[PDB]
Parts: sequence; structure tokens; C-alpha cells
Amino acid sequence: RLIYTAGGYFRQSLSYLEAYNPSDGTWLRLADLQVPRSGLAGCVVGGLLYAVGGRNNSPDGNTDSSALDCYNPMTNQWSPCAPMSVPRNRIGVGVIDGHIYAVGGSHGCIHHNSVERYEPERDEWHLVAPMLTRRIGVGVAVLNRLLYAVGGFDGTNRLNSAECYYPERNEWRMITAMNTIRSGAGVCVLHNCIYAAGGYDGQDQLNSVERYDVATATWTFVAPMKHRRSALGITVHQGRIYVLGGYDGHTFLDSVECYDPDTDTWSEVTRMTSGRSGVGVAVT
Repeated sequence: RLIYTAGGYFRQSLSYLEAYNPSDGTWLRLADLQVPRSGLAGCVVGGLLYAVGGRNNSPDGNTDSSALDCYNPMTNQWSPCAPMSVPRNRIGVGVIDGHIYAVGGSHGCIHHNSVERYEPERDEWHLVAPMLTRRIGVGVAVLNRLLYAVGGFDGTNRLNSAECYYPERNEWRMITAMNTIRSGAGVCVLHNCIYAAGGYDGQDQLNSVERYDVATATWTFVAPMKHRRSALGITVHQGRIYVLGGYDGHTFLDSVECYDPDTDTWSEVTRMTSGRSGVGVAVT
């Protein structure tokens, strides 16, 4: 299994699809995205890598994207899917029972609270209950088949609040808020906890990391990462967290850091071939 990073933005939206091999340290250059996109999200269903939403920021235009695209590692080809009902830049996504939930994001100055669900076996999107909060730059994680939306930016304020979607009741419920306000953080599930790493609080890019325990309903803070970063990509590979790229207020980072939970330590393990922020990332 490899860590795939798709899209991103290094002063313009990017088409790169690259795959990292934590074992031999190699970066594999795969098929370009059909359209350059940043602020997208990545996920995996079946063995298929999906790129969701984002925005095409190009020297001749600036269009937020409703698109869903599917990459097959067995053919090294991209294929389009049915698009979401609205464009969603700085989207969050989670996977539950083989269905892709697209959460939040922006379309122009519209900041979405709407959420929609993609079924790959019918190739179709349907709207579910909207969030309690408009969130762009929202982190999304799935724990025990419940969908968590964490932090983000509602158009006026950045958020430390988090809410939880129950698919069986089609309703959102507020949970305990994070310790720190974070937009553009990396949010993932590791072991049985939700991690929120980095982000932007409206004043500084953050290196802090905190994890939510459902049993205690408490957001604990763990060892901070080496480099402050917002709009970072994040994923879990072989029981460790990987954060990729991001923006630190000056530079688009190519640093990749890896978190080992048994030692509560962050290690810098590789550099991307080129610095970038707002990537989608997944493992397949």
C-alpha cells in the first residue's frame, strides 16, 4: 500500500498524482488529474482512489469544482464520476459503509453547511441533513460509522467546535469542542481516536495536535508536530499518521511528518517532490 497525494496548490492549482512508499522512500509519478485542483479531498472505496471537490485556480480562471473523479491503480487511469450537487472548495469527506460523504466547503462566497452522500454502485449523489454549522476548511473523520466534522471557517469566524452525524437518524449533534480553533487542519482517525493536527486559528498556523476520545468525550493534546502548517494533507498508514505539505504563513511545505502513537513522537520522513498545500490524500 502507498500514500497517494492528488492535486494541491503551489501558487496555482496542481494536477499531480504521486504515491509515496514509506518502505523504500520512493515517490511514484502517476496519471495527472484531468483538471488541476486544490482544496480537494481524497478517499478510498473498494481499492479506488476518489478525488472530491476543490477548485481550479489557473492563470486564466478560478472555478470551484463540484467534480468527483476516480483513479484505478490497476490501470493507472482516471475516470469521472457523477458530480456533487454544488461546488465545494476546501471540502471535507468521510467514508461510511462504502459511501462517500462530502461535507461543507465553499462555492464562491457561499459557505456550505450542506452534506451529500455518494453511492459508487449507483454512481449517484443524494443530499443528507445539513450540518449545524457552515464549515469550509473542515476536517472530517469516521469513527464507529459516525461522521465527525471538526473545526473550519463559517465565513466570519474560525471554529473549534465539532459535530457528529448519525446516518441512521439523519441528524447532526454537537460534540465537545476542540481545545484550539482550527481551519484547514488535518483530521483523521487513528486507533480509536480522532486526531486534529495543525490548521489556522486566524492568527497563526499551528503545530499543535489533539485527539478526541469518544469514551471520555474529551479532546486531549498530544506531541506537537515539528512544523506549523495549515491546509495540510493527512492520512493513516500502518498505524501511523502522515501529514503532507501545507502552508506556514510564508512557504508551501514539502515536509512530510509521521506520528508514532506508541512513542508520542513526530518524525520527518520524506519531502514531496515539490511544496504544496490543499492536497487530497489517501492510502491504497
